[PDB]
This record gives sequence, C-alpha cells and structure tokens, in this order.
Amino acid sequence: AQYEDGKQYTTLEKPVAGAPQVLEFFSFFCPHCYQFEEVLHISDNVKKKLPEGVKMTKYHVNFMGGDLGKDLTQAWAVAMALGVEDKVTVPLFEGVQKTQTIRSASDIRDVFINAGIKGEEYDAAWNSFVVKSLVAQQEKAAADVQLRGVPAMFVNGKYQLNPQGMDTSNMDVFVQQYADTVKYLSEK
Repeated sequence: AQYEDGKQYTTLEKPVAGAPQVLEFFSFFCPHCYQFEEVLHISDNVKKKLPEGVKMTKYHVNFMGGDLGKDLTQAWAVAMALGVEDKVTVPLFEGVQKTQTIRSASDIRDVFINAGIKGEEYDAAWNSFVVKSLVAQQEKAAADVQLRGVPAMFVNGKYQLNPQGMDTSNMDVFVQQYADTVKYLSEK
C-alpha cells in the first residue's frame, strides 16, 4: 500500500483508550521540536488538513533538561491553563535553544511577563491545583505510550507518526507528507 505500518507510522503494541484524537509531545530542549515549531510549523499544517471537530492536544515532557525540564512542563501547564500557548512558545524555544537566557524558573517566568501575563496571574496559576492536575495529565499521557523520544505525535491512541521514513530534501514536501499521514490515520 501507499501508507504502510512501519513506514510513515508505527502501530502501538498497546493501544491507549480514551486518548486525545491528535496528541503531540515536545520539549523546549528538543532540537527537532524547535524546527517543528519555528521552521516547519507542523502543528499548524496538521490542523489545516484535519476535519471539523478534531481537537489537537500538545504536551510537554520531563525527560530532557533535568530540573529545568520539569519547570518547563509546569510552565506549559500554566500556558494551557491561561490559554497563552501561542504567546510563549516561540520565546521559550528561543530562550532555551537560541539565546540560552533561560536557566531558572525565574527566567521562564520572565518570558510570560514580557508576553503580557501579569505577575500575580502567573504566580497564582503556577501554584494552583488546576495546574498540578494539568502537569499530572501531561505525565500520564506520556507514561501511557512509553515515551522516550520527542517530537512525537500519536493519532487516536493507536498510531505513532514516523517522520524518519518521509523525505527530507524538501522541507515543504516533508510537512505535507506528515500532515497527509495524520489525516489518513485520522480517517482510519
């Protein structure tokens, strides 16, 4: 066939029930994740090819960057709670990987302040049980799929994207193959 298990995707030996429809995992420490966000705009192109009513979920992971990695997972929970993902994603990536000006929780917080989230509002969220539960959700989702690498995308808790088996000569062609594969898996 044109789409083949073990080629553009792999199938989970242990499918995950009640999973988000499109589930993406990333780390702000992850170099291909940076590319996926700033150069390729994967999430956005996948969305444009998904049907009506399909929600996309994106979670941060702990297993890169040690203590700061965990802070980032909590900060991402804050972004999700406040709905400010689209305002902090780029400066968090650049602060970690480009300028390397993010070295502490306080430096993460600065990114949010500069993005216009108020101090009182950020700290309140940071310490909230709603954010604690949101951290727990990110951890559980990654645990459920035995996750040891990012970037990762899972469709319906059964299929996992396999970008190593797509062409990389053309950046644009790669993105469409990726997005088209997600759509195919989605209709499966």
